[PDB]
Amino acid sequence: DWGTLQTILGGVNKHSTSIGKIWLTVLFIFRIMILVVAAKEVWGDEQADFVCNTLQPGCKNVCYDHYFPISHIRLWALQLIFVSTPALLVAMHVAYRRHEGSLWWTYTSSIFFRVIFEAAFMYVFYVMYDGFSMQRLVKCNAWPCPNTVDCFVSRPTEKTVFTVFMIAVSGICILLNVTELCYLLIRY
Amino acid sequence: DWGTLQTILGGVNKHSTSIGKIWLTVLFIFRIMILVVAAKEVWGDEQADFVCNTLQPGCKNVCYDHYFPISHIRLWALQLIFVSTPALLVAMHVAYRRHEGSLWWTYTSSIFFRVIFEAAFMYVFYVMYDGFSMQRLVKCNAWPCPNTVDCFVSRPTEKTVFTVFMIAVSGICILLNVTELCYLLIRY
Amino acid sequence: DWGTLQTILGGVNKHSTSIGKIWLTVLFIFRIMILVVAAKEVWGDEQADFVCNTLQPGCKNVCYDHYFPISHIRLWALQLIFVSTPALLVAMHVAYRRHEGSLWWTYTSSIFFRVIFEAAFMYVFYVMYDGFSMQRLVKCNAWPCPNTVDCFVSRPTEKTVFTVFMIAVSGICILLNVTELCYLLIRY
Amino acid sequence: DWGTLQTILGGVNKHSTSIGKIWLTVLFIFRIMILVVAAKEVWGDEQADFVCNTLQPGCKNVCYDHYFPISHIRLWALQLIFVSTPALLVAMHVAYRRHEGSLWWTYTSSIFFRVIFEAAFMYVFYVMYDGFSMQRLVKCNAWPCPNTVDCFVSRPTEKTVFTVFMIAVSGICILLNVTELCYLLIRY
Amino acid sequence: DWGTLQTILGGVNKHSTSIGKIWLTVLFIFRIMILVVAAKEVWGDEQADFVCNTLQPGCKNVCYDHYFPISHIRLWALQLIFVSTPALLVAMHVAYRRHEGSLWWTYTSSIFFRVIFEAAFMYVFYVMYDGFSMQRLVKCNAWPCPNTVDCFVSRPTEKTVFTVFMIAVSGICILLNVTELCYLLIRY
Amino acid sequence: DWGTLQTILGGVNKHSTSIGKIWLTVLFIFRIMILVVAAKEVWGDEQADFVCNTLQPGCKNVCYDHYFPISHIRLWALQLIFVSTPALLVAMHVAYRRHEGSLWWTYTSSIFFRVIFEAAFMYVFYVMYDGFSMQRLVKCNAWPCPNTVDCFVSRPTEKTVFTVFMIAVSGICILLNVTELCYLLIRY
Repeated sequence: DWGTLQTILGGVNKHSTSIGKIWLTVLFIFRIMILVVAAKEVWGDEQADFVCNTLQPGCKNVCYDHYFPISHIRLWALQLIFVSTPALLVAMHVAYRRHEGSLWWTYTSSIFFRVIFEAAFMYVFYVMYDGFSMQRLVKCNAWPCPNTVDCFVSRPTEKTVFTVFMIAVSGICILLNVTELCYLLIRY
Repeated sequence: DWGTLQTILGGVNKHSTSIGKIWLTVLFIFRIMILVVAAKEVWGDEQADFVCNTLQPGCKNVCYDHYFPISHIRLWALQLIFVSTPALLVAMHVAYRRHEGSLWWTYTSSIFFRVIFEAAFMYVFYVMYDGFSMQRLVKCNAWPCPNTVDCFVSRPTEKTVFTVFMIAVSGICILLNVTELCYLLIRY
Repeated sequence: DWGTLQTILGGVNKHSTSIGKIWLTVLFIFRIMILVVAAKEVWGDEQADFVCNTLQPGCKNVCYDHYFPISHIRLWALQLIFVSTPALLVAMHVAYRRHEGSLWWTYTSSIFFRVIFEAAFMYVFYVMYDGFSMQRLVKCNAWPCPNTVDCFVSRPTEKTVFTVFMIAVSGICILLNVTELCYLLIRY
Repeated sequence: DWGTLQTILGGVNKHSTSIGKIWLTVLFIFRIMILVVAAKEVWGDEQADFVCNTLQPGCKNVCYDHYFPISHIRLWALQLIFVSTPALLVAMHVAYRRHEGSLWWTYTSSIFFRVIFEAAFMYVFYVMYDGFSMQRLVKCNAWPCPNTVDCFVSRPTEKTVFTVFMIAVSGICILLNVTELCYLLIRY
Repeated sequence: DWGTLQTILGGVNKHSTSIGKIWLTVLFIFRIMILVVAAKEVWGDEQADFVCNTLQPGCKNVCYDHYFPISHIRLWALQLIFVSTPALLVAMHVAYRRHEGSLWWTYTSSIFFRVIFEAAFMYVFYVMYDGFSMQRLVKCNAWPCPNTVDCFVSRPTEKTVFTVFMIAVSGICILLNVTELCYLLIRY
Repeated sequence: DWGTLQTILGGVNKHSTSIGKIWLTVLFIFRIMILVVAAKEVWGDEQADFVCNTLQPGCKNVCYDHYFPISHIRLWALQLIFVSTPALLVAMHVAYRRHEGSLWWTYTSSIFFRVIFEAAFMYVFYVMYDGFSMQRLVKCNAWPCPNTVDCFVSRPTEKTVFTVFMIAVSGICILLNVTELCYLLIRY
């Protein structure tokens, strides 16, 4: 929903650098549009259409929870909020400044927190789901499922396409932030 | 939804102290974003996907009600409203003041109510759910369920992750308020 | 939804008295937040999860209608609209005045209608549901149910918590209005 | 949704008469609030929870259509739009006037169309549903239902309460318009 | 949703003629209100409640598709967008003009496209659905349905009422545009 | 939702050329209206109403995923975002310019990226779905479906109508951009 975000993005459109003015902000808007407009309804029936070949009551609940401890959309929602906080803090700091070394140290710290935040979430996506490709079939042997029970995921291919798309864009944002640090580092 | 909250948070952005200007407000916004964007849809199917291994009609309703007297999202919604009231009252009080001891006593009372409100809700979350970890299996023996009936919870792991996240952030907000009282106390 | 309610509450924030400026308005906002944010989704599955132990077609419809002639959320929605009308009328009356006895009589009449409106709805909640506690089991013998049929309510405990919360806040608003009348009565 | 209706109602708040300024506008807002906030979700499951005691395929569709040619909420939605048109036309006519007999004839014609529009819809509600009370049981013998089939309505009591409430308020609006005509008629 | 449409309709409220200022714009708003507020939820369960008397898998999908190649609400949505384009183009053309023969030719062409657009869609509604009345029973013999299968439509009467209402209003808009051409033609 | 898009489209309404001012912007708005108002609810039950003639658990999930790797609405959502980025970048570039060769090279590059972006997505729609016509019947032999299983698509005809409509409009936008390049090329 639009609401009044134009004031926020327009307000933070200033107080930036050569690449922070445009390139780092359009990509952040780019990820929000993908998550809200298209990606949010792909995971709508993640559990409703999760089908297991068994008659054991409660086996469906435990198997979905075992292989999906947290949904992909929830992780992406958390990642965007975390990376948007250092930018927000420095955005209102220059307003107080207009109301240099400490400001320079404040700015160079925000770009350092964004790199590790994106790297951490990108690392979580790999260890938790053993890769960026979602499989059609998952084998589940958790209690109370008898022996091993075959379960099938809903829309595995479409979720894979968005998973690769989100990771690739986040990797690009890391490169821009790294070049931003190098740009300021040489200037001293 | 954005609507016009920017005027509220922007309006209450002033009339604050060294840490109340930024740190105590971003965390309050942080909890709202988590509850609305991500956490609210995790508890969407709390009762729909609640499965019990029985054929007794009405046993599902009583067991879910017994182990979930009030949903976690409802408690968090109540907590945010209560803690936001003392800040709102003092926010409009300084507007009347611009329209010192009594103002100082008014301000130091708001930070005292927020500490006990957050402590009370944090205490309720512990006694009601015997900890911050949600179990996959719950054993239910309430009428009319015959003997003991096994029931299974929906998304126990994902709800645990958000439960720990909300508690940890609320604990941080307590520390900031405590330091705020100590900051004013030494000044006298 | 925010929309433009800030203009309404901000507009009616003026034209008030010592307690009408803040205390009587925050509680009115307090009840709206509880009803919309949390309480509205508790009654979402009031009839969907209503379970009766019978095979008679149509017995479920008649029993739910017999014990729930009108939902609690609908009654609270009606109550808020009725109590907000006398305040709205006097809010736009002073605008015409700025555009004393008659104004004083107009103001003292609004606080009189709000007391009886809240008392009436509070009385309806008692006679209709024989108390503020909702039971897990209801015994139904209306046609076409054969003999007496046991039916089970959805989320009886959680609805009880909000029922007590709404009644208690409404009782507090009665006391404030009563003191408002006494405050003006002594002044003459 | 609020959106920008405050400009519309605030704009049409002027250009009125002694009772058109307040009394005739608050009641019109009153009906909108009832229809949107509370009444619209009562008829949500009108057909989903419509249950017939038969095994004949397609008998449910024909019986619901026979006894409910048009839903109550749809009729109320049509009625509000029709009655709001004469007021809207004269609202923008005085703006052209500021940009007397013809204006007086224009104004007195709007109150004449509103009386017959409300009377017509009130008459339709009576002949179509043979009264303002909804029954729990309806007997249906339309093809392809064999012989007579018993069907049960969803929430008959709650729909009756709102049906009486809407009719009573509409009857009050007729009286105000009638007095408005008499008020101008004596003045000549 | 309101949003900012008041600026659009208010902006295009000017730059019109004797009947284009009011009559042709209120009817266009009239159709939008009917389609959004009331008519859009009537077709909500068009396929969910479509019932066929057969046990053949996939027969329900083919029969609904055969008799409903495109929903009525989708056709009305397309019609409103098409007819609103010539008005929009001339609305921004006069803004460039303020920034006569060509303008006169531009204006008289917009009213010519609106007549044929409404006539075309009105013709499509007739040939596709063989009239403006929807039947309760449809006989389907498409593959893989064996022989002829009886299927039943959801809410046939209510959809008929709105179908006649939309056609009648669109016919009125044709007459206004025709008189607009005749009004300018005699003037030369 | 309107929100504040009028400022965006109104803001980018300037800074354009003879055809970029109106023709290229109304078509872009045209596609958004079709996708949001009408086309988005056609694909609502794409998987819910997907029916296969088999008793093998999990065969429905794999067959829908095999023939629909990504939904048509998701592809259109991606296409609109990509084509809207070059226009957005040059829209804010002229604001910096007002705050010629490089500007001319910047403008002529945006129209070059839009041609290849639309051509690429149009090519994807052809190879992935072997044409712009959707079939009622799909034959599926992927594991674990035994032998070949017949499955039926929901609303194949209505989706075909919108598929042709979206492709045709996108083809028109390519022609306008091509003429835009030729218009500037001759001028040099």
